Amino acid sequence: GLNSKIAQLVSMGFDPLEAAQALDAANGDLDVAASFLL
Repeated sequence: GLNSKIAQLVSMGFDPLEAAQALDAANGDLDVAASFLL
């Protein structure tokens, strides 16, 4: 599940590590992690 979410964030133009770190903080909640990165 997590890798697919990282990939979603990378598809938005974010970098893999910043994406992973946002998802970690967000406990896997992609919508929250995206909001962080915007």
